[PDB]
Amino acid sequence: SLGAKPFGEKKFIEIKGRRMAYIDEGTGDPILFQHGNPTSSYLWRNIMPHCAGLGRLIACDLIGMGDSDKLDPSGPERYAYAEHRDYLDALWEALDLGDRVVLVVHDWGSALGFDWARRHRERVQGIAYMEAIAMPIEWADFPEQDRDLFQAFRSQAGEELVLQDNVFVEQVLPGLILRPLSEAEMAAYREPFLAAGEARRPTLSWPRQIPIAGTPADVVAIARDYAGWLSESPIPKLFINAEPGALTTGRMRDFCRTWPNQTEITVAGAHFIQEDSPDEIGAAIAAFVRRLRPA
Ligand SMILES: [Cl-]
Ligand SMILES: [Cl-]
Ligand SMILES: [Mg+2]
Ligand SMILES: [Mg+2]
Ligand SMILES: [Mg+2]
Repeated sequence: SLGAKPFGEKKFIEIKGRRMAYIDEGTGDPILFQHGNPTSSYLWRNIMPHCAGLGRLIACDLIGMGDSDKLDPSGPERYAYAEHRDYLDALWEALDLGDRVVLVVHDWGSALGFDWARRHRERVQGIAYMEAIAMPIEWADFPEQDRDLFQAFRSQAGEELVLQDNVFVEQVLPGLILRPLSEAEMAAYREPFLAAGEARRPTLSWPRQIPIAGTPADVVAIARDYAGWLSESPIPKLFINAEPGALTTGRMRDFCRTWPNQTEITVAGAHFIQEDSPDEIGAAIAAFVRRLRPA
């Protein structure tokens, strides 16, 4: 169902000097839910209940996000894709996950998740993705509605727009959810970024990482790598498509549709589809996991 209560209380693990937060309920092999920008584990709160009894349900808060500690020093060079991956690889190792992990990913959680899988292909039982960054794109491929704003985030206008005005949290997020959010729900997304300044840096560093028209070249090479791999990998996949959708449309959707061993469903939503169709999403993930773990 919908609802504002969190799925569980946060547990903590020390990683490289910083305390990182995560939800961990139940027992069995892991079903790993990873959020992107500008969200936290809270994004999966109404989707995780659907998998009760199917495994150890885990949702990690990326460094500087949710209830995980903020990095200090912080600035334009902080929270890049490679730094996020360093902290996440370590937390995932600390959790003692084993070799039958089902990944459930979104937005930057999908770029981090697709890359971890390319690198640990034997420990991945299945991948469920939605509104993902599945390959490098052109501006011609970006959604028309926010093309100018994201070109601005990538320019020097980014700092005023995000660190000062908090535009990614206050405008982009609600603007890409079809239904209106309650105050408790908006408060849970706002919580880690209440303070002006560097506490909001993660939400600005992320749009500057998207691989478009060949820049930034380093993330473009990483995406080109996991795109080529996925288009040929036999691992079971679940493509949760959306209409109207946002990122995974046009050429990118045509490409994802060529991937092997994949099941597809379409749900209502723009970009943050977990807030519009949580039960349809959770039900498909549960069904996908029951096929992978026959009881
Ligand atoms: Cl972004
Ligand atoms: Cl570059
Ligand atoms: Mg400490
Ligand atoms: Mg805090
Ligand atoms: Mg298009």
